[PDB]
Amino acid sequence: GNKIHPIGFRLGITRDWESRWYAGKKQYRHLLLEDQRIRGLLEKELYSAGLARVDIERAADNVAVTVHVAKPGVVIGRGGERIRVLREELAKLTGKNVALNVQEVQNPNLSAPLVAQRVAEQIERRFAVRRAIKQAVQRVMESGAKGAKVIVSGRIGGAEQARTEWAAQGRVPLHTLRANIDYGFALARTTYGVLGVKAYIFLGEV
RNA sequence: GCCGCGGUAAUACGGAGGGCGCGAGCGUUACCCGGAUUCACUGGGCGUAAAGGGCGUGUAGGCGGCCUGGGGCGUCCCAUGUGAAAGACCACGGCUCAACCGUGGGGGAGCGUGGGAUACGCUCAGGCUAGACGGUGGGAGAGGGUGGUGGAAUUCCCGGAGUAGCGGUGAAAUGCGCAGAUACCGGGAGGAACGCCGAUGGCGAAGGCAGCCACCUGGUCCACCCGUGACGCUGAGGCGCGAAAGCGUGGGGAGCAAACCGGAUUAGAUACCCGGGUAGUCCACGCCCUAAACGAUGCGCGCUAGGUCUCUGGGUCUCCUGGGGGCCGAAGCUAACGCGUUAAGCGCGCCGCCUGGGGAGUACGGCCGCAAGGCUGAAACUCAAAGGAAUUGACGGGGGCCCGCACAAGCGGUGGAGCAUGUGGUUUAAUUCGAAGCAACGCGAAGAACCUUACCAGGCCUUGACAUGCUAGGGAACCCGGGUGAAAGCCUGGGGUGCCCCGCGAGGGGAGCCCUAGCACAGGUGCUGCAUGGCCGUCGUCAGCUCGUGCCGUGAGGUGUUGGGUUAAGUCCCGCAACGAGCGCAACCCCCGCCGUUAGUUGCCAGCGGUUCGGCCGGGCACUCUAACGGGACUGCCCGCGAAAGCGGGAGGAAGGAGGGGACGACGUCUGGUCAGCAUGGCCCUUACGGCCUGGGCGACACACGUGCUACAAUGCCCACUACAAAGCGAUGCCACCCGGCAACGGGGAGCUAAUCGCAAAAAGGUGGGCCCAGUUCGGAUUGGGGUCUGCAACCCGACCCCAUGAAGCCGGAAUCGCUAGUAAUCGCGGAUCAGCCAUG
Ligand SMILES: [Mg+2]
Ligand SMILES: [Mg+2]
Ligand SMILES: [Mg+2]
Ligand SMILES: [Mg+2]
Ligand SMILES: [Mg+2]
Ligand SMILES: [Mg+2]
Ligand SMILES: [Mg+2]
Ligand SMILES: [Mg+2]
Ligand SMILES: [Mg+2]
Ligand SMILES: [Mg+2]
Ligand SMILES: [Mg+2]
Ligand SMILES: [Mg+2]
Ligand SMILES: [Mg+2]
Ligand SMILES: [Mg+2]
Ligand SMILES: [Mg+2]
Ligand SMILES: [Mg+2]
Ligand SMILES: [Mg+2]
Ligand SMILES: [Mg+2]
Ligand SMILES: [Mg+2]
Ligand SMILES: [Mg+2]
Ligand SMILES: [Mg+2]
Ligand SMILES: [Mg+2]
Ligand SMILES: [Mg+2]
Ligand SMILES: [Mg+2]
Ligand SMILES: [Mg+2]
Ligand SMILES: [Mg+2]
Ligand SMILES: [Mg+2]
Ligand SMILES: [Mg+2]
Repeated sequence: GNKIHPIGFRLGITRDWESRWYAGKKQYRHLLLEDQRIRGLLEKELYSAGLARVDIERAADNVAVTVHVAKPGVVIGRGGERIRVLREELAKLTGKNVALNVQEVQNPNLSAPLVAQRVAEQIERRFAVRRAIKQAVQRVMESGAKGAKVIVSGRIGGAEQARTEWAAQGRVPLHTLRANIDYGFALARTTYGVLGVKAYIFLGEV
């Protein structure tokens, strides 16, 4: 057990807060809680799309919600009827009355959370783990970026023994509180147990 | 069949499905050949894996230089006879094919006879000298045997001199000394070995061999080319030689020393250590014959780079030529290590020997011995190995280097006591569960009176305290009373249905919902963290772990990452078949150090006038502070050591060589922790391992330990007065101020959503004074009694106030802990959880 979360270790600099807004004292908790709820819905729904991150800004009964996807068309929908149900379904949950934006992902092949879920899926589809991995890695590696690295839990293949798979190219400096490394964790339910998927992606500098 | 497969995911057991193979057959068992170059003629081996005979002498035998000529045995060639048939090969043919059978055809090694060749081998004769042996002359030598002399030292005896201890050991003791030892001087007897030279050397067939001297004797090397003329190399059997030990007869016996006698160490010592002591070690003759008898490498001969050191002879002599010993190395060899003209290379001759480990060098037979034993030397059985060299790593009571409060130096403490808190044991109806060496034990639990709580008893509910959905039925939302009850819950009573569609309307249908019943199912802190994610601990904040390309190597891998130096560091320098790069190290980030800019409802007579002199008001942002940005140390500067890095010192400076401290914890280790945070695979429970409730339990003890607090006192303790802080906290809260009460605190009550109100006095400190060394104005436990507050409730189990009681305790056994600075020690204040609170954490 080691290696702090590269994100939170960088929250001060090269990386920000998924929920930026103020309050406190007697609202925070209630308000904060409110966030887990949305993120709750957006995640169980906009999956097949590529939920990458969920920014949530606030200014008193006026939330933001800016879902990050790779295939925004799925979030949107036919002509945009589904961004009507979600946007509306979100209210039946929070009467705060908020909007909902959707920013496409510039080559999801560079979004940790995605580079992982990608892998995740493959695993659940019973795909050689060692490959999906080496595969994903090269992808990132091959789509710009100066460094990538994917890690997969144990039971790789339903092995009776809890193993670990590696693979990783370029530079990936988790200690350099400046590097600006994207992180992401994909869980992998499976007939033989649960497998965790970690993906780091290193982009430029500042 | 070999390797193995099965201990709760088995492609290796059993069945199913499927699939491959082969098909009137397919498997099996046994035996022969093959694979097996694993008896090797074709086609192997012996330095370390199994394998060189301990050495020599030499018999049978095998092998044999150069030239010419006879034979022409081998050998080769031609002819021919034989080589029946069947089978085999081939062509053709018959039974519808084939199998099977018929016809014809081919070849055959060997052997007989005839003829031919004559290179090579055999034989014969003749001749030579390049092998070998002899001769001439020279050299070195611990080669051997015989006799004899020499000095040192040791022990024993005699004399002198001289004491009280000597000797011995990790310490000791036995032992020896006042019948005087040891230690010193002199003299005498005896045995054994033989210093320095001496060596990395010599000689010998091996074993083995060193004081010197003489004598008898072996071998050997060189120079000369003088003599013989192939006379040669090997060598089964035989014979002889053969360390030490042991054996026989006899002598000798100084020292040493099996056995044995005591001493000591040890849990026990028939052992390592110590003091004695026999065989023995010694010599003679006789016997034994083994050995890591090792170069672990048979003998001889020819051939294939060098260099370097060394012994010995010749030499036109620090150069070349011969013999011997070592080192390093060409080609080559080798599994590698390594070997390499002192080959483990290239070749030829001959000899010995191996053919998996264990059983066995054992059993039996035989030969040999005085005996101990020796040489020759199996199998049954059994196991899949035994094994060799080298690579990585780990480990060592191995070594060099080197870090960390790791040790030491030092300060305070723990182990003693009272208490607090955790843990074990005891125990209990239950005292829920986990954590266990460091890396469990005030740890999860930043808060157990109920709740929490998962345990225990008792009462009680079952689609349930929770999620989506189905079938039949009544009524449906929901709100308010009553009875039994500890509560839960069970039983039960009355207000009250609208919502959409169709219908004059009664009324019917139908959506969200409630309830009985059946169902899918909830739920489970119920096992498994050796099925897992997740997160954490830990070696380690240690300085390391790797990758690419190239190079080395059959290969595993090595090289770079080692080496010298430097560093907090695989940090940096220089070197180097490596050149780089990644993860880590560093830097980036935060807080504290000086400074500036920005901003002043913080702050100040600092500058000014008014004052209820409390900066209160005017006013001003200077200073303080506030919080943002930014500057600033880089060994940059000077001296000096160094190749360089880097190191010592100095200067300016708030700050110096990473300015202090954070945050940050590599590839990996441990089947490390957690299925009780959460997640999830499998197993298990579903009138119950589900759920509610009250009460109890998680809080007991006569015990032990851990982590703590408070002390045992006057470098103190009590009272009065009075001074300086930081960091946090506060609406369903912090509470100034007054009165009340000794007080806890109650009642009234202002300000504050808070740099500019409150929690707050900070305490140690300072000032006056008291106590006066005593269990004492030290210590506060325990207990009695009263009382306040929180909370529905404080018996089991709260905190607090007041009086009374005032205990253990006079500084802690073995052992053990933290800390290198603003740290340790010491003194308070704050917060999280939290009604309150056992926080001395
Ligand atoms: Mg054969
Ligand atoms: Mg062989
Ligand atoms: Mg001849
Ligand atoms: Mg003939
Ligand atoms: Mg015939
Ligand atoms: Mg002749
Ligand atoms: Mg002689
Ligand atoms: Mg001979
Ligand atoms: Mg003898
Ligand atoms: Mg004798
Ligand atoms: Mg004697
Ligand atoms: Mg051998
Ligand atoms: Mg000469
Ligand atoms: Mg020589
Ligand atoms: Mg060599
Ligand atoms: Mg070579
Ligand atoms: Mg023997
Ligand atoms: Mg016998
Ligand atoms: Mg051996
Ligand atoms: Mg070995
Ligand atoms: Mg230190
Ligand atoms: Mg010490
Ligand atoms: Mg104690
Ligand atoms: Mg330095
Ligand atoms: Mg370091
Ligand atoms: Mg760092
Ligand atoms: Mg375990
Ligand atoms: Mg407890």
